[PDB]
Amino acid sequence: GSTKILIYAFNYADRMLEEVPYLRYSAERSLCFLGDLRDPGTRLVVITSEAVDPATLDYHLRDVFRFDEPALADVRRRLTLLTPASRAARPLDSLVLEDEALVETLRRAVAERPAGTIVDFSASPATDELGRRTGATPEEGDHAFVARWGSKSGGKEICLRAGVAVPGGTSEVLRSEAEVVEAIHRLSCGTAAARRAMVKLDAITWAASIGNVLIDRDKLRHTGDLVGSAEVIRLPAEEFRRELAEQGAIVEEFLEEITDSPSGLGHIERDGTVRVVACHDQVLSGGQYWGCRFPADERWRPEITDAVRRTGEVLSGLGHRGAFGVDFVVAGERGLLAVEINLRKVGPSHVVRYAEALVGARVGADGMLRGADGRPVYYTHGRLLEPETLGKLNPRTAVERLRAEGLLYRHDTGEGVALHVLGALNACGFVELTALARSPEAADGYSRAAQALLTGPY
Ligand SMILES: Nc1ncnc2[nH]cnc12
Repeated sequence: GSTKILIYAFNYADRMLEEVPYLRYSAERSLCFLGDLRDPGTRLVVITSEAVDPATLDYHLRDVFRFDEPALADVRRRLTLLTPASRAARPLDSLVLEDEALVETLRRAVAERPAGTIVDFSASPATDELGRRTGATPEEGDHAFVARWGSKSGGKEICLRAGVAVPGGTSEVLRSEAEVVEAIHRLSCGTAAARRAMVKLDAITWAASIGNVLIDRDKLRHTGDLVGSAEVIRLPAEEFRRELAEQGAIVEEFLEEITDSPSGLGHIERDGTVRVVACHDQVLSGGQYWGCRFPADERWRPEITDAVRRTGEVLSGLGHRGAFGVDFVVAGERGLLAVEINLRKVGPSHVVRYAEALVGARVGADGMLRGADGRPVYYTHGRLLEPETLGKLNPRTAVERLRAEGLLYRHDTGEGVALHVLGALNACGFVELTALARSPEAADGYSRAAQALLTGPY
């Protein structure tokens, strides 16, 4: 007997939730986990800031996970969908916590079963609290540890230990502007049209590209002040300063010529067993990761895998259980350098789950997914937001459109298109789409077709 409780709240996004609006519908991502209901024992609870739409659920059941009609009723019986009483735009976990009754219910559910697991994006105070107060152990909670080691500096240190190539820099916090300046002027330079330095605020709260601040050294050498020579600062200066004071930053060289930005995804079992889950080729694309592709490029896939494994081992030693992410850059002829470490699930993870479900099989060998017949599988995954055109659709409508023009993934052919986060369609005009084909080009084409279908009238 298992009980699993799904709260895929984006907690590390304190600002973005109040900006990018389709975020409230983020939790829907968790619907990739329904595969678990294949075990007669597993019981799932889904929590979203906004109610999952019956249509979406139906799609997932039939056209995604391909449940046989006999068992389907049973599967449905072992699934519950719940919404916090708060409809304020805040991290989902927090909202859940605030609803005492909901928490109580969750606890009761957990008790009812042998085993409790909480399924989350990043480990957070709120998630930890929930775990404590419900008797479910977060699958990816461990807040203090995360704080310690998912930080920029910590990540860098881990990378170094692993023997994974990092960009030239220290792994040392810089609690003052002077320190930062010193760090900047003590670097690797290297021939660069516009030689640059980058200061990355150490906290994990600042994940991705809000913390990272970039200064061209020329400007500095003339004017002593950090925020006088900032070529890219996305923080209110004052706030940045405060962060520096209180949490600080770490100093890394800005690699100029970037061709690809691959990603590596790792899982530690509780017995330390590290698994290379997958490798993709993310495309920062303004950092909003408007998507990604699988598998990674043939050249650096194998290389990446080994690196990931090493990192995983290191993390296990350190004592991290759950899931880790390594973000990379490819720097002209200089090669491949690990830039980020993430102590949390990452975008690709959820996509990968869905992909696996579609295929019917797990990632495969040590790398590269393959269908029943053994033939390789390639997917393209994109976030698309078009208030204008998509805001006209509802989940059901979209699904039927996909079915009509034979765009929807069919299991008999082994190629097509599956959507995610369908609830955002009507409300924010947002959707994820993933496209699977026999060749990557084919997959891309399919994706394009889908886009065309959905972002036009009819
Ligand atoms: N050193 C670096 N140069 C350029 N972009 C980066 N993103 C993260 N680290 C970077």
